[PDB]
Amino acid sequence: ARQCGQADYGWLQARYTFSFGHYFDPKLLGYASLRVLNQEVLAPGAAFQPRTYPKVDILNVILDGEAEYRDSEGNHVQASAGEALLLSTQPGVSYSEHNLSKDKPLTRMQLWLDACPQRENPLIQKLALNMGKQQLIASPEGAMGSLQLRQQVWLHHIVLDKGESANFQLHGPRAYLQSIHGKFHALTHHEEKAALTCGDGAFIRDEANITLVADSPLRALLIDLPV
Ligand SMILES: [Cl-]
Ligand SMILES: [Cl-]
Repeated sequence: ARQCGQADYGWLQARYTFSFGHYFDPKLLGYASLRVLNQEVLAPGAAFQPRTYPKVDILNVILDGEAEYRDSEGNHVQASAGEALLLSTQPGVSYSEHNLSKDKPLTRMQLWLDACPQRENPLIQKLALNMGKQQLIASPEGAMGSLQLRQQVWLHHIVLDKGESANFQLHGPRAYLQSIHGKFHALTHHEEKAALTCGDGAFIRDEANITLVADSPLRALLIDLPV
Protein backbone atom coordinates (compact mmCIF):
# COMPACT_ATOMS: atom_id res chain seq x y z
CA ALA A 1 0.00 0.00 0.00
CA ARG A 2 2.97 2.23 -0.94
CA GLN A 3 1.63 4.54 -3.64
CA CYS A 4 4.45 5.54 -6.12
CA GLY A 5 5.72 6.73 -8.51
CA GLN A 6 6.59 10.41 -8.99
CA ALA A 7 6.65 11.45 -5.33
CA ASP A 8 6.75 7.92 -3.80
CA TYR A 9 5.59 9.85 -0.71
CA GLY A 10 5.77 7.26 2.08
CA TRP A 11 9.06 5.59 1.06
CA LEU A 12 10.59 6.34 4.48
CA GLN A 13 7.73 4.43 6.14
CA ALA A 14 8.12 1.34 3.97
CA ARG A 15 9.16 -1.92 5.71
CA TYR A 16 10.12 -5.09 3.78
CA THR A 17 12.62 -7.99 3.78
CA PHE A 18 14.00 -9.89 0.72
CA SER A 19 15.76 -13.19 1.62
CA PHE A 20 17.83 -14.77 -1.17
CA GLY A 21 19.71 -17.99 -1.70
CA HIS A 22 23.42 -18.70 -2.12
CA TYR A 23 24.65 -19.16 -5.71
CA PHE A 24 27.22 -21.73 -6.90
CA ASP A 25 29.07 -22.03 -10.25
CA PRO A 26 31.71 -24.70 -10.89
CA LYS A 27 33.88 -22.02 -12.57
CA LEU A 28 33.58 -19.51 -9.75
CA LEU A 29 34.33 -21.17 -6.45
CA GLY A 30 33.56 -19.99 -2.94
CA TYR A 31 32.18 -16.56 -3.75
CA ALA A 32 29.49 -14.64 -1.79
CA SER A 33 25.83 -13.95 -2.49
CA LEU A 34 23.44 -11.16 -1.44
CA ARG A 35 21.46 -12.98 1.31
CA VAL A 36 19.06 -10.36 2.66
CA LEU A 37 18.00 -6.89 1.61
CA ASN A 38 15.68 -5.17 4.01
CA GLN A 39 14.24 -1.85 4.97
CA GLU A 40 13.09 -1.36 8.53
CA VAL A 41 11.57 1.45 10.57
CA LEU A 42 12.23 1.75 14.34
CA ALA A 43 9.85 3.94 16.42
CA PRO A 44 11.06 6.80 18.73
CA GLY A 45 12.92 5.19 21.71
CA ALA A 46 12.85 1.70 20.02
CA ALA A 47 15.63 -0.89 19.75
CA PHE A 48 15.96 -4.41 18.31
CA GLN A 49 17.15 -7.10 20.72
CA PRO A 50 20.77 -8.34 20.41
CA ARG A 51 21.35 -11.12 17.89
CA THR A 52 24.07 -13.23 16.34
CA TYR A 53 24.46 -13.39 12.57
CA PRO A 54 24.98 -16.47 10.33
CA LYS A 55 28.41 -15.94 8.55
CA VAL A 56 27.36 -12.68 6.89
CA ASP A 57 28.53 -9.08 6.98
CA ILE A 58 25.97 -6.37 7.45
CA LEU A 59 25.82 -3.12 5.52
CA ASN A 60 23.39 -0.47 6.73
CA VAL A 61 22.39 2.61 4.81
CA ILE A 62 20.69 5.07 7.13
CA LEU A 63 17.82 6.74 5.29
CA ASP A 64 16.25 8.76 8.12
CA GLY A 65 17.16 9.41 11.71
CA GLU A 66 20.09 8.12 13.75
CA ALA A 67 21.04 4.87 15.37
CA GLU A 68 23.68 3.31 17.61
CA TYR A 69 25.17 -0.15 16.89
CA ARG A 70 26.75 -2.13 19.72
CA ASP A 71 28.28 -5.56 19.98
CA SER A 72 29.01 -7.94 22.86
CA GLU A 73 32.77 -7.18 22.62
CA GLY A 74 32.31 -3.50 23.52
CA ASN A 75 32.56 -2.07 19.97
CA HIS A 76 30.19 0.79 19.17
CA VAL A 77 29.38 3.21 16.38
CA GLN A 78 26.61 5.74 15.69
CA ALA A 79 25.21 6.37 12.20
CA SER A 80 22.88 9.18 10.98
CA ALA A 81 20.90 9.69 7.76
CA GLY A 82 23.25 9.94 4.81
CA GLU A 83 25.80 7.43 6.13
CA ALA A 84 26.51 3.83 5.22
CA LEU A 85 27.93 1.46 7.85
CA LEU A 86 29.64 -1.90 7.34
CA LEU A 87 29.87 -4.39 10.24
CA SER A 88 32.26 -7.26 9.46
CA THR A 89 30.73 -9.60 11.98
CA GLN A 90 32.45 -12.21 14.10
CA PRO A 91 31.32 -15.74 15.12
CA GLY A 92 29.23 -15.84 18.31
CA VAL A 93 29.25 -12.08 18.82
CA SER A 94 25.86 -10.41 19.51
CA TYR A 95 24.87 -7.16 17.82
CA SER A 96 22.30 -4.54 18.75
CA GLU A 97 20.75 -1.58 16.97
CA HIS A 98 19.09 1.28 18.88
CA ASN A 99 17.24 4.35 17.67
CA LEU A 100 19.05 7.33 19.27
CA SER A 101 15.96 9.62 19.22
CA LYS A 102 13.26 9.56 21.96
CA ASP A 103 11.13 11.88 19.81
CA LYS A 104 11.62 10.82 16.09
CA PRO A 105 11.76 7.42 14.26
CA LEU A 106 14.55 5.70 12.27
CA THR A 107 14.58 4.18 8.73
CA ARG A 108 17.43 2.14 7.33
CA MET A 109 18.15 -0.30 4.53
CA GLN A 110 20.31 -3.32 5.36
CA LEU A 111 22.13 -5.78 3.15
CA TRP A 112 23.63 -9.13 4.31
CA LEU A 113 26.52 -10.62 2.20
CA ASP A 114 27.99 -14.08 2.84
CA ALA A 115 31.38 -13.79 4.55
CA CYS A 116 34.47 -15.93 4.92
CA PRO A 117 35.03 -15.12 8.64
CA GLN A 118 38.81 -15.84 8.50
CA ARG A 119 39.28 -13.09 5.93
CA GLU A 120 40.72 -9.91 7.50
CA ASN A 121 38.51 -6.83 7.46
CA PRO A 122 38.01 -3.85 9.79
CA LEU A 123 35.22 -4.53 12.36
CA ILE A 124 33.46 -1.21 11.63
CA GLN A 125 33.68 1.23 8.72
CA LYS A 126 31.46 4.16 7.81
CA LEU A 127 31.08 6.22 4.62
CA ALA A 128 29.35 9.53 4.05
CA LEU A 129 27.07 9.30 0.96
CA ASN A 130 27.92 12.07 -1.46
CA MET A 131 24.46 11.86 -3.15
CA GLY A 132 25.87 12.47 -6.66
CA LYS A 133 24.60 10.66 -9.80
CA GLN A 134 26.55 7.54 -8.83
CA GLN A 135 29.01 6.66 -6.07
CA LEU A 136 30.95 3.46 -5.47
CA ILE A 137 30.21 2.99 -1.77
CA ALA A 138 31.79 -0.45 -1.22
CA SER A 139 34.36 -2.57 -3.02
CA PRO A 140 36.93 -5.36 -2.47
CA GLU A 141 39.81 -2.91 -1.96
CA GLY A 142 37.98 0.27 -0.90
CA ALA A 143 38.78 1.89 -4.26
CA MET A 144 37.87 5.55 -4.71
CA GLY A 145 37.36 5.99 -0.94
CA SER A 146 34.71 3.24 -0.66
CA LEU A 147 33.95 0.84 2.26
CA GLN A 148 36.30 -2.13 2.03
CA LEU A 149 34.49 -5.47 1.66
CA ARG A 150 35.90 -8.95 2.22
CA GLN A 151 33.59 -10.13 -0.61
CA GLN A 152 34.27 -9.59 -4.35
CA VAL A 153 31.32 -7.23 -4.55
CA TRP A 154 31.02 -3.64 -5.85
CA LEU A 155 28.13 -1.59 -4.48
CA HIS A 156 26.93 1.62 -6.07
CA HIS A 157 24.49 4.23 -4.73
CA ILE A 158 22.54 6.10 -7.42
CA VAL A 159 20.71 9.44 -7.13
CA LEU A 160 19.11 10.70 -10.36
CA ASP A 161 16.47 13.21 -11.47
CA LYS A 162 13.70 11.94 -13.76
CA GLY A 163 15.08 11.17 -17.21
CA GLU A 164 18.74 11.16 -16.05
CA SER A 165 20.94 8.08 -16.63
CA ALA A 166 24.06 6.40 -15.21
CA ASN A 167 26.24 3.70 -16.80
CA PHE A 168 28.00 0.83 -14.95
CA GLN A 169 30.68 -1.65 -16.03
CA LEU A 170 30.21 -4.92 -14.17
CA HIS A 171 33.02 -7.02 -12.72
CA GLY A 172 30.93 -10.14 -11.87
CA PRO A 173 28.35 -12.17 -13.84
CA ARG A 174 25.38 -11.09 -11.67
CA ALA A 175 23.90 -7.71 -10.71
CA TYR A 176 21.12 -6.80 -8.38
CA LEU A 177 19.16 -3.54 -8.77
CA GLN A 178 17.14 -2.04 -5.88
CA SER A 179 14.76 0.88 -5.84
CA ILE A 180 15.23 2.80 -2.57
CA HIS A 181 12.76 5.35 -3.82
CA GLY A 182 11.31 6.01 -7.23
CA LYS A 183 11.02 3.98 -10.41
CA PHE A 184 13.61 3.28 -13.11
CA HIS A 185 14.59 0.93 -15.85
CA ALA A 186 17.74 -0.81 -16.93
CA LEU A 187 19.13 -1.08 -20.46
CA THR A 188 21.81 -3.42 -21.81
CA HIS A 189 23.10 -3.09 -25.39
CA HIS A 190 20.79 -0.06 -25.80
CA GLU A 191 17.72 -2.26 -25.14
CA GLU A 192 15.39 -2.44 -22.18
CA LYS A 193 16.18 -5.25 -19.77
CA ALA A 194 14.02 -4.53 -16.72
CA ALA A 195 11.64 -1.89 -15.37
CA LEU A 196 11.36 -1.40 -11.59
CA THR A 197 8.59 0.33 -9.68
CA CYS A 198 9.09 1.90 -6.23
CA GLY A 199 10.70 -0.61 -3.86
CA ASP A 200 11.27 -3.36 -6.53
CA GLY A 201 14.44 -5.41 -6.80
CA ALA A 202 15.70 -7.25 -9.90
CA PHE A 203 18.58 -9.64 -10.47
CA ILE A 204 20.26 -9.30 -13.83
CA ARG A 205 22.64 -11.95 -15.36
CA ASP A 206 25.65 -11.93 -17.68
CA GLU A 207 25.61 -8.26 -18.67
CA ALA A 208 28.98 -6.60 -18.60
CA ASN A 209 27.43 -3.10 -18.96
CA ILE A 210 24.20 -1.74 -17.57
CA THR A 211 22.61 1.69 -18.00
CA LEU A 212 20.03 2.87 -15.50
CA VAL A 213 17.46 5.49 -16.42
CA ALA A 214 15.25 7.30 -13.92
CA ASP A 215 11.51 7.36 -14.51
CA SER A 216 10.96 9.62 -11.51
CA PRO A 217 13.31 11.17 -8.92
CA LEU A 218 15.33 8.13 -7.90
CA ARG A 219 17.55 6.64 -5.22
CA ALA A 220 18.76 3.15 -6.02
CA LEU A 221 21.50 0.60 -5.49
CA LEU A 222 23.30 -1.49 -8.06
CA ILE A 223 25.19 -4.43 -6.59
CA ASP A 224 27.83 -6.13 -8.73
CA LEU A 225 27.99 -9.74 -7.55
CA PRO A 226 30.74 -12.36 -8.12
CA VAL A 227 28.69 -15.53 -8.82
CL1 LIG B 1 33.27 -13.13 -2.60
CL1 LIG C 1 18.50 -11.70 -16.32
